[PDB]
Amino acid sequence: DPEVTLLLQCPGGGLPQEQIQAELSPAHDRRPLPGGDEAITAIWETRLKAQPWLFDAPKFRLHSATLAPIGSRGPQLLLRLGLTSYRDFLGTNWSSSAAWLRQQGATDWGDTQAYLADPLGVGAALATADDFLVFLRRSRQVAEAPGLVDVPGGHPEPQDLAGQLVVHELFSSVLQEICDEVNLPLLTLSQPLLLGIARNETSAGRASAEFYVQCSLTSEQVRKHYLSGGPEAHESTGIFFVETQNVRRLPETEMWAELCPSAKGAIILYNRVQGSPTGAALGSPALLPPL
Ligand SMILES: Cc1sc2ncnc(N(C)C)c2c1C
Repeated sequence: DPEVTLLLQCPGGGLPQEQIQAELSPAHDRRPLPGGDEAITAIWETRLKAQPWLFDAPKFRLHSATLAPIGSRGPQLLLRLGLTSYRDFLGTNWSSSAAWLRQQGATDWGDTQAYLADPLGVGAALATADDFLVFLRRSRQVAEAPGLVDVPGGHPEPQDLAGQLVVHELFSSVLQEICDEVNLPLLTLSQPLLLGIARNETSAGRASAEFYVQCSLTSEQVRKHYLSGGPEAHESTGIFFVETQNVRRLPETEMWAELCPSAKGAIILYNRVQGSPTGAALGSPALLPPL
């Protein structure tokens, strides 16, 4: 799977909000482009003159994520974050010259990402009460990954002492994206656990935080809620469910070639962090069949 790389695998089956610190600093921002940020302004002007209803929005930038020594007390993860925008993304990661910017960043800064917007995404492995994961079909008319399978998620917009409010907005945003797109009541959802961070090598290395969320509704009840919104209540064109039993071998199925990179990252992290048992009971051959 060359189109996805794991930047972080969380310990303990995944980290709760109270175990994560953020450092939000202009030191974590994108570097100005070698020939100046005028190249970004030119791309944006061209795009607005074709689609004048488009609007910019601020985004969090991922710089890096450092895990504490395993089994330690105190905070277990430090997220180093900067600020970026939808405009900066379109002028860098989604530029035809994104690979040239990666080579230039390695040369100038020893950092393939130094000249890239790298907005932070969020995604969920969302499990039902009857042990299925939730999948969504992307419209064939959108610019990114048209017609591919996705999981719930989005790119959160900004509004340890500004730190804790930023971690709160990251965890909040994955629940809000489930309520907005799947049409589920907030009180049916567990507090999220962070599973890890995956990079999309087809989008010049932009990263998504991948979370596990449990719903108290069955697959049948989730479907009813999604469909009862009607076609204008969701960006996706359909919903479907795979038993958690069968998610274990999803990379060996024909579904795998239809999954967008960030959904592949969610499923790899679910399998490594929530699946893959370590104890004698769940690891016994009848409960963990070989092959
Ligand atoms: C990585 C991001 S941030 C962002 N903000 C607003 N719209 C977007 N779309 C739908 C193109 C994006 C994408 C793909």
